[PDB]
Amino acid sequence: GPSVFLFPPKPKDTLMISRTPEVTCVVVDVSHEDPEVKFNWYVDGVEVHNAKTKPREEQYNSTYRVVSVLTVLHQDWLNGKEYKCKVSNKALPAPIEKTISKAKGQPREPQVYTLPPSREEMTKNQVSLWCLVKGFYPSDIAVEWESNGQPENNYKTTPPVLDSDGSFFLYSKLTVDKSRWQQGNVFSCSVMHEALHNHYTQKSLSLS
Amino acid sequence: GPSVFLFPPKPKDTLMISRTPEVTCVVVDVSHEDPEVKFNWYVDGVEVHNAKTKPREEQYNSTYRVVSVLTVLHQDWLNGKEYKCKVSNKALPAPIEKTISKAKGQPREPQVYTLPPSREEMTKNQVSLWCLVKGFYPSDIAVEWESNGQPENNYKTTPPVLDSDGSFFLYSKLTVDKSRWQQGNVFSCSVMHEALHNHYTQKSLSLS
Repeated sequence: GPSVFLFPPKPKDTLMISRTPEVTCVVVDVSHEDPEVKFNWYVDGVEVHNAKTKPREEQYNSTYRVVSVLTVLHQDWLNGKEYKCKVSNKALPAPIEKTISKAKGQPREPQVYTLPPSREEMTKNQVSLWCLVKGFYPSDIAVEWESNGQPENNYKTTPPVLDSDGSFFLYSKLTVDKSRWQQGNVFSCSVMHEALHNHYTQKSLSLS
Repeated sequence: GPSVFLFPPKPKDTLMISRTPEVTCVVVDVSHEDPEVKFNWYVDGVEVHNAKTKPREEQYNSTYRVVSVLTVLHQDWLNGKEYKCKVSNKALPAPIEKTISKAKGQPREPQVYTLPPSREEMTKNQVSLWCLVKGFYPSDIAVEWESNGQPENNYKTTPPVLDSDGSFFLYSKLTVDKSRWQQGNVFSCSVMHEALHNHYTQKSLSLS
């Protein structure tokens, strides 16, 4: 039988007024026999009617897949409002309910560190730079790499890991052609989190 | 005063016999006044002596930064052995202790779904493809995108999110030049997790 995902907003979206944060409700494995899906949205238990539902898609193997998107106001997210997606379909024993909201607790500031490539890594076509972040709460965080205003896209950031003091940590690893590192280029790790001043910080790294 | 990170092994490293999983202990903000750092490693409380410690680095602002790496045997990780990093330095009121091990519980299999680009996204220079994974436990998972045997590196995978049944979910979003999608190229989402048969699955996506 059919399956639901309910995804929280992107961290960068809630941190900037210029952006539009949203909650995304996804339904997979709806059968051809009865493709009709019904979405009911609730904010703190009160039904809202401003959600946008995309037209159903007959994706891959016989089944349909349906998306419903709900815009969240920045102030609502911060005030810890709950978003409940209810999905109903004829093949279901009961409607499926999903809920997301902002994590409760005292926000805590990330500490950011950048590490250069190792010695036993200097003799490869490619090298890596490291961005280490810790002490942060909640785990909602955006971490990006960039050089000369161009975003670098060959990086992998680990999931936030729960530390012993209740805060989180992670590393983001950037991979770049050794040539560029050697040439004296500056590379920057941008971090966005609610507990930073201006929701923004940046740490930069170059050779010497 | 000085700060410690203790990172668990990479998910892909523990899932494949051909790889070497390791635990990484990192120390930052050690002062110039007393740069000497001491690492003590323990596996289930018994001290081990096979850790490799790299030479200290005078990175950026006055302070040193030191890394110690411990290899873990695949069978040890699975049997839930605990790895404790103890760091001692003269500027410390007491040694700092960190511990990691494998999450306890019944392993559960990921379900993988791929979604094509939207209609209101067909008229851009670039498009996105989506890889959705859920029902998985533990949260240790590797998710990769690839086309024609070449790894695609312009993707972002969300942190695993805790679902209502105790399992996890996430999406991995691939961004590709529209040209390539239009041309009928096949794109594949590879997923690696202990609960999959052969620790491996793959879902592929192309236009039509």
